[PDB]
Amino acid sequence: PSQFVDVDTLPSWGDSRSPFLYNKDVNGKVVLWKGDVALLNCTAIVNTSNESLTDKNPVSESIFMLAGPDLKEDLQKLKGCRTGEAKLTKGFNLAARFIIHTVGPKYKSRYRTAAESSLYSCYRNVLQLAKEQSMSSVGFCVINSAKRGYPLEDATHIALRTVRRFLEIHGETIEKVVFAVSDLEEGTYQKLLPLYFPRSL
Repeated sequence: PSQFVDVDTLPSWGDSRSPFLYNKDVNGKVVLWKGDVALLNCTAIVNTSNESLTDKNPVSESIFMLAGPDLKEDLQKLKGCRTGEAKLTKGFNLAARFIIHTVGPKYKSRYRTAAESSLYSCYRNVLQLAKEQSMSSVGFCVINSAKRGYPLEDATHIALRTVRRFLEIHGETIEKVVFAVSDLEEGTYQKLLPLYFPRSL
């Protein structure tokens, strides 16, 4: 039997007071899934890391384990990744063709505008890469790691708003965006999805 999670089997948000208008087409591309992003057969899955690409966190731990050691050669070639930027590697043993590696900000209240700008750039640059590579699906992890301390609800507004706006303009080439969540984040995503992706008219 297969060792991965098929994005085709996952129910879409379009199956289940905001400024955003109902948009059936965009809603059909969004998926909320509680599970380990590393299992997904999306074109690319997203790894969240530090500037040296050596961060130990639950997302990276699964991804590195499932990709295997051939990843380390690809990874050194990159020579880090700056806060807010995204970088492509092959997926090696992962079900996904690519990994997009990115680095969220270490959140500090005194740098709140900078943290917002950096997190926004993470999501924007992942999506930029996906468009550039003509990818049909992207599996997002929660880019804000618990250890970097971004307030979860604020972070989730940025994630959903950015994907909404990108899908409105550049959606046609993309079939699915999956927000892979753990129990920690699911409720907040469930809470906010209706605001960025209203279901009724």
